[PDB]
Amino acid sequence: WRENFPLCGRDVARWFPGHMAKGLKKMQSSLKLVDCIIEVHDARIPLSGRNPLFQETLGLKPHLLVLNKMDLADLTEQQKIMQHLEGEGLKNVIFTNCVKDENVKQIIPMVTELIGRSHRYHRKENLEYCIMVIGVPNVGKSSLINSLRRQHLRKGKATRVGGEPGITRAVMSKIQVSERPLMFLLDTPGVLAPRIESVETGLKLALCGTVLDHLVGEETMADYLLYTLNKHQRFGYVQHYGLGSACDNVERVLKSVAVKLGKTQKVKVLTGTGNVNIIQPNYPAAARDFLQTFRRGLLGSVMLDLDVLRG
RNA sequence: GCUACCUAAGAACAGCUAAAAGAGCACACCCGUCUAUGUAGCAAAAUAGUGGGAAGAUUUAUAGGUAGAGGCGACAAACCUA
RNA sequence: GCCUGUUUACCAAAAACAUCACCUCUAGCAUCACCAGUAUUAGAGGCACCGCCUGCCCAGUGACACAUGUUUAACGGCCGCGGUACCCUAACCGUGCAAAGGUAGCAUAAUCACUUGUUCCUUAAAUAGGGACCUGUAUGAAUGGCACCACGAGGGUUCAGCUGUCUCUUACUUUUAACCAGUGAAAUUGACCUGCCCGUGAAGAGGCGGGCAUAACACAGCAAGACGAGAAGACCCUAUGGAGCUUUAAUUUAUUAAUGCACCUGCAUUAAAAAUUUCGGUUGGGGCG
RNA sequence: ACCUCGAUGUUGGAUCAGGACAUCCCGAUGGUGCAGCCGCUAUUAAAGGUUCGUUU
Ligand SMILES: *P(=O)(O)OC[C@H]1O[C@H](n2cnc3c(=O)[nH]c(N)nc32)[C@@H](OC)[C@@H]1OP(=O)(O)OC[C@H]1O[C@@H](n2ccc(=O)[nH]c2=O)[C@H](O)[C@@H]1O
Ligand SMILES: Nc1nc2c(ncn2[C@@H]2O[C@@H](COP(=O)(O)OP(=O)(O)CP(=O)(O)O)[C@@H](O)[C@@H]2O)c(=O)[nH]1
Ligand SMILES: Nc1nc2c(ncn2[C@@H]2O[C@H](COP(=O)(O)OP(=O)(O)CP(=O)(O)O)[C@@H](O)[C@@H]2O)c(=O)[nH]1
Ligand SMILES: [Mg+2]
Ligand SMILES: [Mg+2]
Ligand SMILES: [Mg+2]
Ligand SMILES: [Mg+2]
Ligand SMILES: [Mg+2]
Repeated sequence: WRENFPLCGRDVARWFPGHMAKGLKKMQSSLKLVDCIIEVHDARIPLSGRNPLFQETLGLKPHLLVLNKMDLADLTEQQKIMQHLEGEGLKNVIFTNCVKDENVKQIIPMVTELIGRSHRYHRKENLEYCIMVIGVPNVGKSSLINSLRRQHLRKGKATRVGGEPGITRAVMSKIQVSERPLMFLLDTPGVLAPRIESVETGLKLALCGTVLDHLVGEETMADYLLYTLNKHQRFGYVQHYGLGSACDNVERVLKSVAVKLGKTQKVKVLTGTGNVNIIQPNYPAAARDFLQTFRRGLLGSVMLDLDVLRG
């Protein structure tokens, strides 16, 4: 740990493919079949960047927030997470975990009276509550369909689940979720943003895996773990990957893990005499494997919002 | 007499790494992933390269068996003389 | 998707089918499959190796009720210190002192008498109970979901190299080519002495109208037109034209399987297997009359 | 529902582009709330030109 991040004109990365451009006009074509809107985010990013569009555009149905990924999260400061959301205007938040289905039972109260607290306009006679989940990629929207299908319908899996952003393609059909009070979920492709706030807020959202690692950079994401595992005093990468004691240079930490994993690469280096090939430790493969252990949870439960928690 | 499966009694499977592996590399063999040529063609489905398997749920010679309201089928509602 | 395998000979090799393992169903048995077998077997299937946990459709009173824990109980070694002994070897006395203790009530698995159920009489409404008696009151289950260790001519993504893929093509060689010689097809083809522009027209003209152009013929290229050639468009519709398949469509039960007034045979009932025949007209995309 | 169901093949792309001008640039002018620079608009002009990538 030396100081903060020298971004030095890093510039925001931007990924807006045909998923979110086409999805938005198929999401906005279907607000007559929606009784509630579910916001699903990472618990690593509750406050800093949620979404530019989704907050103020969608106001007709009331909001409920589902901050998923609570197993890789420390909630000693749960009291003030509510504080920044209460001051925003966001009232109810349900933190969920989706391997033991922890606190996933508790939402099934908290949707039923919420539609009852408000008006329904057209669907005054319908007993079937068709509700919609929307959000940025890779946060827990498709697993929320399958966890809620598991513990209430006791039926099974209805949506493809496996960790890489963008392998669900478009707006699919309805999915039965429960028999006790009836409720249908609509699955959406993850609309992230046309523009992503600032540069620092861009990397906080890019770190959880919601964007491909190519447009941002594997070693660019690699140094930002060293910002958040050394300045937070959460030195939790030194019992799995303990190199000598602890380091803050991205050059040194990608060195020693490549020895421990046995990584080799053959790179055309460009010296002044000509093009020669030198065998090097595989710095992208070291930047890959250092990022996967972060997402598995074998590096420590971290908050990414300590920079905005200061004050 | 093709083909699908079966019966009878037969045959084939180098070298290499490993040891009793429906193991790995790889011939002979079997199959046909991709490309190109070919499209009245060499061929009513082939050639050249690249590929999958190649001691096994393998491949194959010979003789027999099941026949159409049927046979046979590791279901492609495939195959039963184009 | 577990894997090796398997499949549409001739447009699909796959994520499909198969696969151990697991689960459900049927069968207590001989001489022609199963099988010269016998429930750890055989058949019919489902799912896909192994791995992980979710509680249960015995209705009552009251008592049985476990360590673990709680209901709650005494005394002394090494050594330290103050003294009395005294060349010394070092002693003696008076003390301080850790752990060590597990009677025994009690939420609390062990298993059962009791309006409690059967049956039968009064009302001839159930007056609302009298009885007669007693039901070893059969082990209290057993099904869904998750899950990457390898593997893959599977579907995506990526690091690095690499190379005419590309920027931007070039050179050469062979085949082809063109020409000379020999042999010699095929689709195609109303007749054509077969131009361009604008207009026209069955709505896109070589042929019609008004202009324009125009000696005649070979050879090599080109692919804009001849709605170019090949195959009575696979999409849409029609036919009281077919066929495959499925049923809770109609008509049937001869046929097999059961019983009826040992098998056979003759008439009935309930099923299984099927057989035969059709699927009006008017809006078809409807946001589902 | 007019031509074609005795076959008029389906978007973009590659290649080659022919044309219109209702002009995006270059050229020539009128007006400006046109100081200069940038512009805005109109007239005139089709000779020439109109890039390379990321994303299924
Ligand atoms: P990649 O090379 O990006 O894929 C190319 C795509 O071509 C498609 N396509 C061919 N012909 C089409 C057509 O007549 N009409 C459409 N709408 N698309 C056509 C196309 O879609 C089928 C391809 O990409 P994908 O299949 O991956 O889907 C993206 C596709 O979605 C459409 N879209 C995106 C965003 C938005 O705001 N509106 C849209 O309509 C685009 O067509 C886009 O290509
Ligand atoms: N180590 C670990 N992994 C988890 C945990 N929970 C979820 N995962 C992982 O994340 C899951 C993937 O989530 P998924 O909904 O498929 O994300 P996605 O990549 O955006 C897929 P799609 O594009 O279809 O929406 C699984 O791959 C895997 O179980 C956890 O508690 N621990
Ligand atoms: N560690 C952990 N991760 C979880 C848990 N639950 C959900 N996740 C994660 O949530 C992520 C999935 O988000 P996802 O539902 O796929 O977002 P999406 O919008 O559908 C992606 P797309 O853009 O394609 O639409 C995954 O990285 C992973 O499953 C959990 O209990 N633990
Ligand atoms: Mg099938
Ligand atoms: Mg009639
Ligand atoms: Mg009608
Ligand atoms: Mg037609
Ligand atoms: Mg014709």
